Amino acid sequence: PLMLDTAPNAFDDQYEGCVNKMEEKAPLLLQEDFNMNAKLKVAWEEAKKRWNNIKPSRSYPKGFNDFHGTALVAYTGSIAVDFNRAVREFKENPGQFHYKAFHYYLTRALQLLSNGDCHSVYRGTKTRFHYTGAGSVRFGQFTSSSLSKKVAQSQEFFSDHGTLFIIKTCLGVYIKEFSFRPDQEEVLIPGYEVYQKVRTQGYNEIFLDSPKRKKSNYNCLYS
Repeated sequence: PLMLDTAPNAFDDQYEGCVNKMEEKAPLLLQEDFNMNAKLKVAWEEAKKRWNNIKPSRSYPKGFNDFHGTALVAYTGSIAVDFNRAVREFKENPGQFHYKAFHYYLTRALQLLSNGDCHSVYRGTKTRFHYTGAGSVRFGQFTSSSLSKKVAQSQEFFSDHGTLFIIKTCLGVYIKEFSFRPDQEEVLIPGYEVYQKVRTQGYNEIFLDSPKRKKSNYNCLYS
């Protein structure tokens, strides 16, 4: 069982005050990430293919480009596990974080897709998580979730020995239209959303509520 906390070791950059600086250096940084992360390079190429197939559909927020659309699609693919791990364990070994630009583009994609709506979502895990019974909770890493409780409890994500998270998110963005799998009814949640009302229910359910944006530990680190 893993303990929920405020994720002090997570890379949680919100890029406050350095967006323009990042948008100009990120292309070079992405190329570098690829040179240190072959899996990411392949993952990006696959997501670019998917993004190109779906983008003709609708229009997007001002400033939203191919790097943003591609980053979102990529997160809905297999690179998510390693990326989430890398972010979660950042402070423990920053020398091995080969997602400098990827993290920026995904964060920027979510921010550009921001309005003020909140969503009722669910996330199932195979690993059992325990809430200490008091205090706020934060994941640090981006996390996925689904509008569908059925998706969250599907064999892909959930086990009775694991945990089902019932979440009210207000910073999450609905990304069904930026995914390899629309059917997953995915809502992407930034790692800087903090849940101030947390409750253990039964033996494998945890409720995360009263979400709020909270200033991050890292800011414009690679700017």
